[PDB]
Amino acid sequence: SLPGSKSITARALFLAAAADGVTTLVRPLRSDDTEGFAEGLVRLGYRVGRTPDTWQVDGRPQGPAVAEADVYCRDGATTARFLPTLAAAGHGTYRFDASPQMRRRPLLPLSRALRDLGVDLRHEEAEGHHPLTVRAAGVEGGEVTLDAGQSSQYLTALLLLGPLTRQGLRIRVAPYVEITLAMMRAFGVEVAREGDVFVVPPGGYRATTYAIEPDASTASYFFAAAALTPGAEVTVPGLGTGALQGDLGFVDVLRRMGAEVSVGADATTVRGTGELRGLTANMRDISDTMPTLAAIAPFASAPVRIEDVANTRVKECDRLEACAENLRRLGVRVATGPDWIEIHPGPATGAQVTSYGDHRIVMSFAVTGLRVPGISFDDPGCVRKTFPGFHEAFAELRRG
Ligand SMILES: [K+]
Repeated sequence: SLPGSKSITARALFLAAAADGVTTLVRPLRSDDTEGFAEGLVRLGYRVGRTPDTWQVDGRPQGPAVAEADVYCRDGATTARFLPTLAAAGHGTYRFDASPQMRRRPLLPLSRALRDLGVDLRHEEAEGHHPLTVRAAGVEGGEVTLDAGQSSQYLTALLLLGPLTRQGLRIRVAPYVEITLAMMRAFGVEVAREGDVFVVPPGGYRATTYAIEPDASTASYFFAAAALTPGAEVTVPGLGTGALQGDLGFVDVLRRMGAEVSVGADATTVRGTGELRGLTANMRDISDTMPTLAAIAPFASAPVRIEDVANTRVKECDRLEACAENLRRLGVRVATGPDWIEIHPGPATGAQVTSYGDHRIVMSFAVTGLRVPGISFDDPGCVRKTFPGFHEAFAELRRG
């Protein structure tokens, strides 16, 4: 059972808190950040009930119940940005703080936008940082110009705030934004975009039962393992035809290679057929899964050419070069260009993978290790960047 998407869980917790009615979140990610979010909601006077499978939140359209509170945001970036936003739309006096390490991560574009919008927010130490104090009296709404051309969480916080304002928002400023808008639609709000302005209406949200998708990028490694293994089947419940995450599109590549791929309404099944046919794939819009394909290409029937992936070179490591370097260490011939990589299938020999600290390099070449004995990693712990239990889950897949 693969973990829920962190960024989808974060947005869903905000929506569950802010909506009119009782929202049920199905399979949310349980992390230290989401645990602190839930704890902060309870401190603010929201009712939060939980089982191992579902969280239940009584929405508060007018914000926190308590008139005053001290809220500790722990180490969680979502908690540190979304809870002050929720509180700012309510009515009371709220003193926020974070761990000494999280205090070092400011949120100035968001706090500047809230103050532009009339919120009495005060930074107690440096501008932009926790600790900060919100003397909340709702948000009127209207125009605001956000200067967040970097982190995506600030625009998403303002979008999520919009329906809690009295007049709506006109926010003047990416896959991340389309996911936020689709989730707001599931909670009953349509957002319109006019040029550089997002036009968000007032009137609040409608509570619902909302299932959190498993991380689809994490799912790509388990789908690939099945496509590589004749007769093996992997199903991921919660990734279906209406899925918000673009990286589910990786399975359409696996189908083109000859795997049996069934994308159902509520689940996706990949079954290996023994046929793994070479192809050219434009992976511009699913580029986080480019390494997943590079790592099974040694076993294809013909060259695998991955095109339009300039974006993979400018991650924290050049993932195009890292894939080529590791494939060559395994004995595989590889050619590269400015924005493409071409992998020529043939026998491979185990070696230590140079990860560059990149979680996707480790997870991708783990799949290669199903068929090539003696693959190890210089940095196996870097998978914790997105999936702390990856090595356990993949070991379980191997045994099955
Ligand atoms: K103002």
